[PDB]
Amino acid sequence: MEYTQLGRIGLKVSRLVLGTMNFGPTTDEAESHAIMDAALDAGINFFDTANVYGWGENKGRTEEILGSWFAQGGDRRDKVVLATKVYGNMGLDGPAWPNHDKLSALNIRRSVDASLKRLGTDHIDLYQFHHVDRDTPWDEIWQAMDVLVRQGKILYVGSSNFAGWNIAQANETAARHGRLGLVSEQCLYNLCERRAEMEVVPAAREYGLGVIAWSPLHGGLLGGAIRKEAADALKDPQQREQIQRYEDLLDKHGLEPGEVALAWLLTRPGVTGPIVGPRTADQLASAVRAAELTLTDEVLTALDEIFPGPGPSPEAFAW
Amino acid sequence: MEYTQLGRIGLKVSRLVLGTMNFGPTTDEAESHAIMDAALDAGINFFDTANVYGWGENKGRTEEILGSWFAQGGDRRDKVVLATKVYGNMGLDGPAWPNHDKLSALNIRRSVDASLKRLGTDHIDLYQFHHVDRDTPWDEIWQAMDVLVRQGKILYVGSSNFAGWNIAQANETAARHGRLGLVSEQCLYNLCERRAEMEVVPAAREYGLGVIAWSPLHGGLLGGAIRKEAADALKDPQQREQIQRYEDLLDKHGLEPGEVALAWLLTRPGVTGPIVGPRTADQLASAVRAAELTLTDEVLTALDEIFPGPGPSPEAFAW
Amino acid sequence: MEYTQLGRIGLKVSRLVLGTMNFGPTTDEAESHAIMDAALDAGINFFDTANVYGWGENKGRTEEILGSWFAQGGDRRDKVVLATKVYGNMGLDGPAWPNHDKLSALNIRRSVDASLKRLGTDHIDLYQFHHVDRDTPWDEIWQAMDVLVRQGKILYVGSSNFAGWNIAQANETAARHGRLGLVSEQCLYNLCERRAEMEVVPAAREYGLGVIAWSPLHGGLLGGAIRKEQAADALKDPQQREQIQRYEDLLDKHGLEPGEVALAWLLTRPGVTGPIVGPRTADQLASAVRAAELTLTDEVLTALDEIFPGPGPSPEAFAW
Amino acid sequence: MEYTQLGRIGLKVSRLVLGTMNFGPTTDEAESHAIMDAALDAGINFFDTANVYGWGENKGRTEEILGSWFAQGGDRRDKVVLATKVYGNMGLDGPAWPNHDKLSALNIRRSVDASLKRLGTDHIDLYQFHHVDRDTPWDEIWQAMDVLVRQGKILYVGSSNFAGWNIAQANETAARHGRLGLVSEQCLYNLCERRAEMEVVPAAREYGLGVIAWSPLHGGLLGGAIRKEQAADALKDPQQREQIQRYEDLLDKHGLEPGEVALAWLLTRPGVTGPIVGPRTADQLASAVRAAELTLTDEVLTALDEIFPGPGPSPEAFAW
Amino acid sequence: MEYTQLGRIGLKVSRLVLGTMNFGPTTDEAESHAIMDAALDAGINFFDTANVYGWGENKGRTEEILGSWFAQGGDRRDKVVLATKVYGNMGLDGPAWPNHDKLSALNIRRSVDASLKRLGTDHIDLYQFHHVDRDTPWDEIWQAMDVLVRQGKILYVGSSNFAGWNIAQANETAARHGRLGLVSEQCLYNLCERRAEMEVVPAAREYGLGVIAWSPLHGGLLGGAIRKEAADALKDPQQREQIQRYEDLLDKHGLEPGEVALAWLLTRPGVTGPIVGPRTADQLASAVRAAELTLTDEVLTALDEIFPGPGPSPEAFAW
Amino acid sequence: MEYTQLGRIGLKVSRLVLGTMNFGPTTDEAESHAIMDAALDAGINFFDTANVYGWGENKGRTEEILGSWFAQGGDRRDKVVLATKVYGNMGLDGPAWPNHDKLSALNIRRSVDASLKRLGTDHIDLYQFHHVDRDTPWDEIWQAMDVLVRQGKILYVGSSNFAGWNIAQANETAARHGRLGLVSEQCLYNLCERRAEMEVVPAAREYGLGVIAWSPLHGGLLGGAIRKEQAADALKDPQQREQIQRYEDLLDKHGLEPGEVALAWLLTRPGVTGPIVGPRTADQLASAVRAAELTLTDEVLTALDEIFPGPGPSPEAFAW
Repeated sequence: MEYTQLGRIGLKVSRLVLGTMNFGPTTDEAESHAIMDAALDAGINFFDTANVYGWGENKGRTEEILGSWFAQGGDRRDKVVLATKVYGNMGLDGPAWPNHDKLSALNIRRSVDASLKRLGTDHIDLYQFHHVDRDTPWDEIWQAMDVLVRQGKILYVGSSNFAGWNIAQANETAARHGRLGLVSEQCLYNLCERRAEMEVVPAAREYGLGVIAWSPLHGGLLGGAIRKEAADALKDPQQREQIQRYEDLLDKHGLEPGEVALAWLLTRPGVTGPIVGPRTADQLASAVRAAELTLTDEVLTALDEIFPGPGPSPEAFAW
Repeated sequence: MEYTQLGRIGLKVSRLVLGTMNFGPTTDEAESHAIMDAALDAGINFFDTANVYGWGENKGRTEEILGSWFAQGGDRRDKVVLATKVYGNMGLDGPAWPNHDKLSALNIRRSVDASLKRLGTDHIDLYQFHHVDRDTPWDEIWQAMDVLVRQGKILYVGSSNFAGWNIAQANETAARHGRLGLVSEQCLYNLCERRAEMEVVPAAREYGLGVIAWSPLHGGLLGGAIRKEAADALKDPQQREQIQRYEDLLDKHGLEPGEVALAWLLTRPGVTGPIVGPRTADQLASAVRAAELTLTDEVLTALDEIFPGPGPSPEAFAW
Repeated sequence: MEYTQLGRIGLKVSRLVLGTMNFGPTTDEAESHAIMDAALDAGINFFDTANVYGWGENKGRTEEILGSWFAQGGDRRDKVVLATKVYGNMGLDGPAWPNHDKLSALNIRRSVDASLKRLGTDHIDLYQFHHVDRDTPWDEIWQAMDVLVRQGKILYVGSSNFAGWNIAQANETAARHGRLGLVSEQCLYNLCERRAEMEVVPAAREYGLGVIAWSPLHGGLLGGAIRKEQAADALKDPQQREQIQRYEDLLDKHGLEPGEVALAWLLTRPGVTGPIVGPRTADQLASAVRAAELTLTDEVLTALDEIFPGPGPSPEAFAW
Repeated sequence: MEYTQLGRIGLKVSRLVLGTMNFGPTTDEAESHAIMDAALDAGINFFDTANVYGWGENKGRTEEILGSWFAQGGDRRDKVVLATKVYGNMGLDGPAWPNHDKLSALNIRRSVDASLKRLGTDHIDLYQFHHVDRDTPWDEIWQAMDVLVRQGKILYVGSSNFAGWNIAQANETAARHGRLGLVSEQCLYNLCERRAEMEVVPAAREYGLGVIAWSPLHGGLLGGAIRKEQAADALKDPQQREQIQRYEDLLDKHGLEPGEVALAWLLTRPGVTGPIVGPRTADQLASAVRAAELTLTDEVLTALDEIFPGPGPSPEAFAW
Repeated sequence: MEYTQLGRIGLKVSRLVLGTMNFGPTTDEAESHAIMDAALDAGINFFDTANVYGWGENKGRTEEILGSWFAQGGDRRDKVVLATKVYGNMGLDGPAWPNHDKLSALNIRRSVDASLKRLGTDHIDLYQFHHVDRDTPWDEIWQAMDVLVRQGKILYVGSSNFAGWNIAQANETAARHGRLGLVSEQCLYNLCERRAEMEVVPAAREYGLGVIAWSPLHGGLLGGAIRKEAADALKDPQQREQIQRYEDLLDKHGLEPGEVALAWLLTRPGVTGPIVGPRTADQLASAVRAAELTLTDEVLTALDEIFPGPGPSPEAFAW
Repeated sequence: MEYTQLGRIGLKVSRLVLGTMNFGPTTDEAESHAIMDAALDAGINFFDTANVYGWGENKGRTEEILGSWFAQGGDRRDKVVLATKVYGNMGLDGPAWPNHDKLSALNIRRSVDASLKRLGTDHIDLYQFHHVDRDTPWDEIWQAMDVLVRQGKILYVGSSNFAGWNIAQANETAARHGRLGLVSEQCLYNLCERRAEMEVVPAAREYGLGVIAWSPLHGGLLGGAIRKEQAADALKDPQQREQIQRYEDLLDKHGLEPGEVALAWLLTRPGVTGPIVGPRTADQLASAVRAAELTLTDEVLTALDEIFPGPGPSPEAFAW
């Protein structure tokens, strides 16, 4: 297993991040536990979840399944970097009750307390905003997070679905009073969708955040979706031809589209690694092979032809 | 129900603030509980109280009635923005024992502890000074409030009955060391009394505080006090004629004086909204209609004729 | 002559401030010079001017008259705490060309250069904002003013016609980065108009600004206006004349001059450095000097306060 | 003429910005001067230039033309908010000698001295970075710029062609030590190219920068380019011509000029101070003045938005 | 009873400070309790003690006697401003074990914990250094005190037996990071010993500290020590004549030397008031009369003749 | 010649400080110049003056004598650490005109310009406050002094006749915004007057100021005053003469000069940079040079301390 520092900080993480979103809705408690044990034995120490994972009136379940996993002992809690999230509505879907979503100090206080209980642990390692909230100022947010830090209930703060300027404003606000700022950003980044390269990844790299790519197969579409007979891209013939060129290229070189989508992300400057969400032990073994896979300059070249990136702003749209 | 951000912060509040001052002296526990339930169902999430509410040797009772309301469950505590106050003497009326009123770190420590117990909650959402105390410096006050913030016992700090310069000094002191300053000011503001417009509301707006108007009917006087046969204004014929012109104008347009007093405040720049203190469910329904009521430019114009405002300083008295 | 510190700072000033706005429109150069020499002789060291003084097409004239006064030598410049002002349109009366009034760093730069030229001096001691500009941020303003301090062109910064909250915001912003903030506020304050008490004077006292009262006789109304019917609009209102009448009558009984009393009153108010004495002749100065030696009895102060009630500090003024 | 504050600061500017890049390559000195006088007459006070303007072996010429304009007197320098730029190679076209482009403190020093000489003025009002330099730190850049502020050589600092995150990093660094940060960003923004909306315009609004739109007609494409086939590459692409065709057709129906509409549109966007009007003759100015008096209906704005969809703010633009 | 702000802070204190040093060694528990009750009824709210009070192997006893007083209820703890001290050796007299005296963060942590237990309260209102410790830096000291402040265990910090420069250095260090600095200094100050006037009281006044005078009768010597037939001053005939002139002056005007020693201190600029240590209820009544006593300019004048002060530095020794 | 750092700073100075107050009142220009050349020759690099030196109608004369000394060239200005002072009234003896003494930014500006003119130099190395001014705030004072540092007119700032708490307040205020604080305190300190030990010398040592002792022979009393009866008021008091007698007698026994011993004693005190040697002739300098080569035995130090007991540090001096 390949390890790297999470951005500028002292924390060492596996380049694969184990996503837990299938634990509950798709994978049952017992199967989830076995996959997490297999993850540890493959050397994956970095586990990502969220309070909303489980969905519907079952939001929280994924966190509970990790909770019951830790309760078995054998150093499970101790050896994992536990990441969860705050922002999402945890009541019934539809318009949230005021301050029961987003990033007010009020919502942060209630969300973390429920998360800690469901996870059956006294501390979260990495507590991440699930989305930017432009209506809450950073002196309010950092107040909330620092309370938790001084109580020993979180160690690190991270982001998800931010613009680059939000990363800068966040970390500058934090540094002003000596606080450790965001240590990571979780952004949608894959061959089909590369606009994170304009400003999100440049900012993250400037401010020493780890970059974690979610939806690394663009919702399946990069996992061989044509060979097996997301959906909206297959109807548009422009994008369909793009994936067809993709699959044809990978047949020729004898590589799995699932695996290269992940290995490609592992080559991008600033990327810590992708989130992999296996529903089974065999989907996990396949992610581990993708982490080992070396892609040639020739393949790297042709992927860029099919899947061109926009470049950094302002060059992407000006000069 | 109309919602707005409380000044610059991430907290979302109903434009009506439910005042609780009648709960105890006028309205019994059981009736108070029903009014708070009706408030929630109308979408009011912002509840205001104070340690002194109850009065006499019954100070604290209002807080206790909210305490017993929360103890019923059904997500009552969770969905309310709970505001209370510190400053007032909680012993027998007359000269307070030293440091048993005002804003010393000593009085803040003892007042919050008693408030938390009476409210049967481990945290207050918005803890407000009831009045400025010019004898306590802001490094002392912010020490006290920050202790509470870091213990998780309060989230936000607000003010009541401050001058504009006190808001500036407060928030500047707070920002110097990274602390979130005042988020709201509760001031006496209504058609009859508009001197808050000179400096209090300008300062509040400059520093991103929500503005909350108390005594919105000027102690009844704007609620149709002539038609029904505060008192001191009715004897002075100058002010009497003012209200007479008011009531006559509102007959003509077919509007309730109770309702327009509130809707007028909802039009003023910087005003979050009025505090409404119903003693019954029907007084609450009437406040909700006032929140919906649109006042015409024509009516707005004539109210300003009858009830002229002083404008901002220094223009109000110089140029 | 009574001296005091200007607020919290090390500068000592006469409790009488020499205002110069009549120099040019009313009093010519040579007569203006005589008054300024008489002010020195009486020990008044604090001279207040403005770029706009002169009026109409002659804005700048007052500054020029001080400049020609200094050009005579004789320790004049050296003895005087020279104050002037920025904010006002120095062009044709009417709407200013953009950035040719108000408190942008652009207008500050151009306004101070023209003031230094007319005053024929290399430095202003107290450079004051004539009015608040709510569209200009304090980091902008303190940038402009700190450039001037570092070049030696000004020493101290003051205000005029601010709200209390503007004073706090100014001085907090300055202090965050080591800078000396506002040292003085020049506010409208006299027996008739007392609303500076609500928040302006409280804020100034808290931040240690001197408080300088302009229009100390309320435009002549407190200077024996009724007796000298042998301000215009005030005497037409019945209720306001009533108020002045009682004033004039009370001073008759006690054998006191209305002109001196209005200034002596201000000298009793907490945090008040002193009034602006704006002379047109040698008489205003001597009158003010007599005002400053006057001791008003508690009975007279009491009666004055019944006639001329004040609002008190806010929030109590309008609430509790 | 419509005025606004430049972002959060005290400086008032016309919503039309006079761009000068045609002065020299297209329009000669005397004709350039006529346009600048016509701009004053229309109340435009905000003039934008650059050191590189002039082109090729004549880089510097535009600055010189403004300098000769100011040398005529008549309140010209005093009325104008003068903006110019640094970053660009002022030598032979081709790879610059090291530190003779970009934003090192070394190039800033030399570039500003040459600009002040060509402009025949002792100060620039708004000194702007022409492009982001990712190899120069903000403590270096703010050192260089603060030297200039303290000497009186510039008042305000602006950017051009920055990312949103560069704006935040700049202004946070400034504010940490009291300094006034960027006051304006000059970004490429028009109906055809709307990606400034993703992060640049959001960041500018948050930090209170003015937003100045350059290439407001997308290099002439939005100025009636099809009808005037009696930008080059755009008309060759079928899909893009389709887009312009619908534009021209829609404006036919409503009786509106393409040239005026492209600017009026920008005047509706949140946080946009105004477009760069770059005249070659007196016509561009008058056209822009008409653009600024235009009220576009919600129906026209709606239709424009169907033809010319924007990305919206990031992260929603590419995710949720 | 006369009340005043304690220096610049919001805390209001009686001008008499009740010293407790006799409670234990001289006055028994029960008599001490009655004196503290009489103090409350006279309006004295400000009570001073120390961990070492009790002396010998009985150090701590005085704190315990206050502890048992509070345990009776009737709002005793609530209405008192409780002051104690840290610095002194609490083991056997002689050379202290290292870090068992002075002001290391180690000694502060152990001293406060023992003090809180003996006092049977969860917080001290005013925690005072008993002496300057020039070997401990202010970043260490303020660390220690801020820990306690954020835990809610102390409110305010004060000093005792400091030089003026130590007050300045202390408060400047505190303000640098937003912390409330020293609020009071307890110094030896009385008619016989006025060198506190050189720099200690000037500094205290500049930095808004209350000034509290200990040994206000110079160890008895100003309490009519000649009439009744400290001791070392009576043998020196120079000082003896000084007190003789004192007693003769006070016979003439018909005043008690005990009472004027205290009233004189209440006239000095910057002085909050004296510490009074009654051993009986009647010594307390006498202190209360001294607080009421007005001294004439004539008497003030002659006291200054007999007991000249050195003036401020540098004028006291240069110009 | 013995050298040391001035307190915590990088400046090296002779342990003997050349005081110049006799230059003018006692010693004329030409003789003054000879002493200053002899000081250089002995390796004394630290020269102390004041604006007020000269006395009465001749205040400024000492500064002028140094100026004419420097005008001779020969590396004189370059070799010397030049110190002078501000605070004192430079006008007619009597109550100063307001702001013409003390430490307002106004008096600092005027006082330094006049000092630079009389000294015929463009910079002062160590500019010292002659006395504490309790009515002037440290943000005011550090403003004035930082203007001068940035223009190159002074390098270092020192004090004279401060309390310990004034030193701490000064240096804490400076350090809050990066500024170098006081580097030296000049206090009255000799065998007879030892109260600087209570708090002034402790504070200076804590903040790393040099300590310069003025009046090191207590106005001549420690210079063999009794033997040279062949300070005036001291010899009249029986108890004080007793003290000096024992001093003179003890030095007889040990074969030591009173004049040299009083200075050598100061050279032993912790934190003392050195005494002010103020010469009227070449003799004071040579005497001081001999003082600095003297080693006083522990027996002599012990006896000196019995005769001349000190207070020790406060709080122990008056309490415990």
